Amino acid sequence: SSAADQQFYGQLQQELPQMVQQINSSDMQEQLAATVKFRQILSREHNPPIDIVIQSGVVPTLVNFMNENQPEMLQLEAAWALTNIASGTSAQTQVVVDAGAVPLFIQLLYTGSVELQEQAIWALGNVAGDSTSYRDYVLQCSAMEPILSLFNSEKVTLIRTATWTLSNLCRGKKPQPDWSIVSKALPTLAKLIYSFDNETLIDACWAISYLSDGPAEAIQAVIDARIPKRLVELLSHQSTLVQTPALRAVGNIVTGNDLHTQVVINCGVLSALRNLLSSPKESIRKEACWTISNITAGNTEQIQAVVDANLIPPLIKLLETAEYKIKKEACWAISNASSGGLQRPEIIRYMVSQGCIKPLCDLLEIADNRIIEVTLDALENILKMGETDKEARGLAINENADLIEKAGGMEKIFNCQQNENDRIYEKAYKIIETYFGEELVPRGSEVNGKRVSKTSTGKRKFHKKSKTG
Amino acid sequence: SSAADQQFYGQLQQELPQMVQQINSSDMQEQLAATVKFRQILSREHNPPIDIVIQSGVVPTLVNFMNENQPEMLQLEAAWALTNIASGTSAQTQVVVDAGAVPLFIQLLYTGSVELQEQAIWALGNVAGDSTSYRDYVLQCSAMEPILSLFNSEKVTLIRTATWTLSNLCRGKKPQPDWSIVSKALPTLAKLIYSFDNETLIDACWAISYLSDGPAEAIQAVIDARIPKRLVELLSHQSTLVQTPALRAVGNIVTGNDLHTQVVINCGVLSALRNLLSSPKESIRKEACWTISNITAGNTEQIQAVVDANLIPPLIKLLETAEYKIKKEACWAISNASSGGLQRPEIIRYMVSQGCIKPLCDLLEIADNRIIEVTLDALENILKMGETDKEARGLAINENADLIEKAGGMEKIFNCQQNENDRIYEKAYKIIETYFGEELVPRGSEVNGKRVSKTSTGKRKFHKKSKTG
Amino acid sequence: SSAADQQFYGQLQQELPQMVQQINSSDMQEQLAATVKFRQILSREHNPPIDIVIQSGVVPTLVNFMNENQPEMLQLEAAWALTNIASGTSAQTQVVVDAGAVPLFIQLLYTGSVELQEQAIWALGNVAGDSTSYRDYVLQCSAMEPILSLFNSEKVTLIRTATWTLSNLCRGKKPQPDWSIVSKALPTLAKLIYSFDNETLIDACWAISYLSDGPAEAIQAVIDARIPKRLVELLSHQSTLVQTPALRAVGNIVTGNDLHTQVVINCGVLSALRNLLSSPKESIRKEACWTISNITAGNTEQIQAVVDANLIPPLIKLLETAEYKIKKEACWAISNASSGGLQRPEIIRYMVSQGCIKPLCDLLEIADNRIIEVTLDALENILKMGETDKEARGLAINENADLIEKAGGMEKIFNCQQNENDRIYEKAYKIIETYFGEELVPRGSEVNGKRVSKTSTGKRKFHKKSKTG
Repeated sequence: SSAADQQFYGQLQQELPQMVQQINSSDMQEQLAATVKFRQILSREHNPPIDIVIQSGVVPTLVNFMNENQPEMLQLEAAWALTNIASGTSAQTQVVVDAGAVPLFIQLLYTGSVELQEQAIWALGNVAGDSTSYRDYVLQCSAMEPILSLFNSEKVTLIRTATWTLSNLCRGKKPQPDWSIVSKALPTLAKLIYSFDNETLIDACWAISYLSDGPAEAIQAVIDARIPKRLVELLSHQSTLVQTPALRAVGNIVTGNDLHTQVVINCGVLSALRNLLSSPKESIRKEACWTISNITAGNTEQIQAVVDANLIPPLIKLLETAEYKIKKEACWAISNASSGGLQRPEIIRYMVSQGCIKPLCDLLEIADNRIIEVTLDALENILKMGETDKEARGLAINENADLIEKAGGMEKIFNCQQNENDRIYEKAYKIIETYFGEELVPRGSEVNGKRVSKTSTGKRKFHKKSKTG
Repeated sequence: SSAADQQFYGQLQQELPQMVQQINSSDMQEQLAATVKFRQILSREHNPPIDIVIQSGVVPTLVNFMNENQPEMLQLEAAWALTNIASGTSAQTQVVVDAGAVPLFIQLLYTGSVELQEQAIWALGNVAGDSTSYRDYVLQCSAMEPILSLFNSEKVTLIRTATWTLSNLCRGKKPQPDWSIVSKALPTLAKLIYSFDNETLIDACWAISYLSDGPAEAIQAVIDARIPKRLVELLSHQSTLVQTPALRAVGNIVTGNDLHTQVVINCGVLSALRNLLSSPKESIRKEACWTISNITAGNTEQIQAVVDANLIPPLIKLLETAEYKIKKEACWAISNASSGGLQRPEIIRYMVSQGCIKPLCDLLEIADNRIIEVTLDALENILKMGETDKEARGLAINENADLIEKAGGMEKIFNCQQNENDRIYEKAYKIIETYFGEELVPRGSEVNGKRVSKTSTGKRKFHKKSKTG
Repeated sequence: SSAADQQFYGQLQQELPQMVQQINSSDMQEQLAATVKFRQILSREHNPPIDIVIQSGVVPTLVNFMNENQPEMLQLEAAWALTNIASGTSAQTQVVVDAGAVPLFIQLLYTGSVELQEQAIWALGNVAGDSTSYRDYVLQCSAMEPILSLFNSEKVTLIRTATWTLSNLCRGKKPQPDWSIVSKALPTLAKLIYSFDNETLIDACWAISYLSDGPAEAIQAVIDARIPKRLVELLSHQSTLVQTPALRAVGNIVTGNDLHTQVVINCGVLSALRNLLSSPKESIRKEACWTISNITAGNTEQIQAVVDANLIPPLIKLLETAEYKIKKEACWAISNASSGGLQRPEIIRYMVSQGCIKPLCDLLEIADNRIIEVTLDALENILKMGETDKEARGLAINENADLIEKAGGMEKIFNCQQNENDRIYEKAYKIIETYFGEELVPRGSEVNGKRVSKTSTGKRKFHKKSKTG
């Protein structure tokens, strides 16, 4: 702590008693000069003395200064002080809500000027931002409709500020906001993602990411408001601060059913995801793969469209060479594709074509047990495709079984039989028993109690030689 | 891919249509010149264009060129082309078997000359090598007896080639080859391990390694053919390419009962194993320890013979300082010896003499849970030997318990009580409870809910001092 | 082995037969000169030839030389030889006890001079030190009362030697010594911790550490003998060789109930523990934290006294930056304090004040599963305190929940849900479900089989901004 900070706190403690007496004067100017000093110390860019101001007893006074009858200069200074107390911890925000401030903020939305409207909508964002409890209380005193009508303003800083506040009102999942109040905001936010103000864009996107993070009826309401096509367009915005909330909202939509998913596909989301796989920022690449995995969990057509978009090769590259955070998402995408791909085998053949098999087995050795199971399940589907393809063509061999051995991947599957987790073990066993059965036959007589080993590892190499000369 | 490869494939696509027309001519020379070009492109040392030749439709023609009535020059060129298609993938090998080639190969064994015999036996090795399915089909068309009678040849390249083919016919475990057909080969292979041709030796050994990798009746049939004594002699062959299949076959024999095991012991296998423990190649050392562990799982006499051969000290060295792959085999050998060694304690006393106790405990901390259990089981037997020795002599202490503490090994046992696996935990507990019970008594009062610790680690050092002066 | 060692063993084997004949002579001088040589070779500072002397058959002779009728010079030389044989292994000690030596040692305590008393009490320490079996046998031949009466000596080397022997008689836990015999020693040891001889101090402390390592009745007997106040004083002895057995004995006392614990608190042990937290030797710091954890497992007053002693900050430092051995003890101390601290929340508030929350979560990722559970349990109590504090004050938020998220600690708790151990998993789950429930709500629709992720990790940062200008 700087010398200025220490000497500031020395000053304030010595000069707070007069400030408290000055804000209590009958002279309206005294009230105002005192309220300005309280606002200035609370506007301190670093370490506002919020708690010192609270225990001085003046928060009820400042809330009264927001009254109907009070001069606008005073309502604004007091609301700005109260805004900053409310930006602090939850306990500091409670002194403001318990003194009655929230209904007076809401009043200022009607009667204040553009500057008063800005301040009161900002304070309400700090209150709503604090907790689900305060967010709902703000909604419970009917803030929504006066907030919406502020968007027929054209002051940019006012719309910028109410957009941020709007996002705190939609934000939260346990519990969620009341849907019949926050849904009213969707026609406004649908227009706000066409703003040219970047900060307005950002908060509009976040607010839509929160509203779409809900059940089917929430996702449908977002599709009905014709929001998805512009969200997909913003996936190509040049700033990641827009990319991120937009990607998140699109990801939420594809947690829906196949109708929800097909909407974002028809507006071109697969092309956007492709180019987000090369984002310089790792959480974008991670979020993109997660999104894609929600799509490859859909229809064979929607799998086919993922393939048509040339998303298979980039997904393999990441699964091979990306940080574990992303590898685990790339594996979910390929494993979901493997699953639904059973009904159109050619999807699995193209995937095996592109070399998915070795990166799948490579990750069995470094993955947590959830990803091991998704990974085993992908290889199992690949083996399943191989076996029905084998019977169809009369083959003597499962060609995918052969590809999984030739990539080193079978001992890795075999070795996941040594897993504490019974699910893993039972799954790994059934893959070996079904497509690599020779690996479970002991090396000699099996009735003398001698060693049981997988027909010992130093097996002969190659079994077919061509005649070169 | 080289410029030559690309320009080759450009050439072939442009000049394949005439080759196809030339092989279909009525003029026998045309047939032959065309068949020679198909053979030459398929004899390409790298990347034979097998699939291009298959989809050209000529495999039925080449199979017909192997007919009874056809000139030998043509049967040979066609069989050599078909040999090389059959050396490819399983799907490429199917085009050859589904066109009828295998019974005509077998025919060529009777009617062909020495060069035709060579080619057809080679093609049959590629077919048999492909899969159990094709191996059995080859056996199912009665190839075995015409193949055997080729060994009254004395062309070295013919015997070399049929020996390799023979090994593919015996090879495979799920399912195994028909035993009443492949057993017919054992009198021949018994003579073939006395060949001076190294490549014939190698394949003879591999074939015997496959036939002996079977139930008791297979192992007995190998002993009856007087094969074991020469297999043990080849353990000292100067090349590891002979050492390896021979060691594997001997290892298979000692998965039998005590009678099977005693045969290889009487022919001097313990001396051979000793000198294979110092093999410069790590898979030999690993296979040797595994072999020995099958022996130390036998009689007290067979344990006694392992000790008599001075195999204990080298097994301890490896268990101490070898790669985990080998350490785990050395531990199985010592742990099996510990188990049967109970009936003649002096075996366990000599083993403890040589310092087996510390390397056993050292590995408890780095082993998978299968090796931990074998390792705990060895130490348990060592403690069991100590306790019956203790009662016999009137001792106040289990001297082996004392040796296991003095080597740091008891806290390692104690700490395996923190094992996810109940078997481990339950086993480790019973060792501590039975031979280190003080380790389970809490440090003070046990009824006040205070801390429970193993009479805290900073115990006093030494408890008996000698009077020096 | 030196040239001297080899040439010594060459000499002894050649010259042992006459020594054996010389010790059997009728001439008393011959007996004595022979007994002196046997004593000198057995007093060898390194590698006494104990076993060679045993198998020579002379141990019965040397035991007879301790008889009533024998000259004192001879009893002393023979007892000193027998002392050194008894300092060896348990099997070597048995030859001495089975020849009758122990009752003659005890006799020499009555009839010998000060030098004979020294020797026989030393030999008895070697016998008692060997095993519980021999320790009890020594007690069973009524050694205790003649040993105690040696402490009215004032020869320092005699008291030094009998103090060490006394500690071997009390030492041992499975089984323990007979309590109605070793308790007789407590009035003597209470005086012996006021000795100025450091070596007497050390063994007195160890002996008391063994006697106090017993049930409640043992701990009470130590408190009744007014031993605790001097043990706490010796915690500030300048040598760690006194610190260690004294700390151990004090630790044993606080495994008692609250009355036992309050005794060491009233004699100032908290100040001593504080300064032992900075001991340069790591086992002292470890033992000190363990001790403290037995105290923080007591009353709210005894927790309050730990806090009053300013032991909280040093315990956090270690939990943060000490070796895992000590971190695990510091965590037990803070977690016990957290538990009983529920009945006086201000203890938990001061602890959270000092920054215990981040070091607690930091260790969830590197701890074995016992320490993870103690650690989770501490955080759970901290969250429990937060929640009853929350309801009391009307807060919208659990401030401790907020502190645990802001320290990175919630994903660590969340991630311990991926634990093989059901206890861990079930505990970690209930913390998340109860105080971080939003973390278990999936990111979108939950009925379409899409991905289930914790409302994806790339959540927005901050949610309340202050108006700076």
